[PDB]
Amino acid sequence: QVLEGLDAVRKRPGMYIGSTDGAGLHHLVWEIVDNAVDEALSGFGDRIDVTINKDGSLTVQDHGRGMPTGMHAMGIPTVEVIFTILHGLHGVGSSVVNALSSWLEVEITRDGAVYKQRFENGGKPVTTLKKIGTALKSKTGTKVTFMPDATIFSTTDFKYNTISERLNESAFLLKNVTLSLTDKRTDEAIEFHYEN
Ligand SMILES: CCNC(=O)c1cc2c(-n3ccc(C(F)(F)F)n3)c(-c3cncc(C(=O)O)c3)cnc2[nH]1
Repeated sequence: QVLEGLDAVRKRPGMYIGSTDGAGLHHLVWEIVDNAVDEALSGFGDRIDVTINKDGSLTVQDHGRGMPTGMHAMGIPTVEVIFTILHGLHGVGSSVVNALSSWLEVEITRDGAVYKQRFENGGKPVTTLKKIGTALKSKTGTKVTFMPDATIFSTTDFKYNTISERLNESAFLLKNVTLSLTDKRTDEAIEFHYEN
């Protein structure tokens, strides 16, 4: 298996996300949401919150275990490896989203600590995974916020109705997990939850 850096994604986006139109833009949302959904399917976290921010960025927050906060090789955080190397690694498409974003932030909460790493300009880390604060030991989760790269996509406008429909469908497949969407541009909001 040949590993590659994020440049490879930026030079052939359609190979990873299908296109660079609205469909491809929204593929970025699906990749991050799917990470949260996979974690919930494994039994960790009962709500997944999606927010379309006023600045055009998008946030997905889960309440799962939190990504591992330890080191890979050479003092490089596991989180950094997941977000900057691909074949995406270990079952997530986070690296593809990072590659196609002008910036991305990942915040992890677990073990009484809050950690954050920031990437810019197609996934170049501008910080390490830094402890930024504390939380109760019972608090766990992962939050990812990204700004899609306007130099790549023909549209960077997230569509509320498109996201709403997909999250509704995901809530129906998952069961017993609340999927929420909030649009800070318009104040629109909706939640989905299907019991079984
Ligand atoms: C908001 C979007 N959520 C994520 O992208 C997300 C990834 C993720 C995750 N990860 C997905 C891949 C990875 C890993 F490769 F970094 F381990 N973590 C794990 C996780 C997975 N496997 C083990 C543990 C653990 O605590 O032992 C944790 C837990 N929550 C997650 N949310």
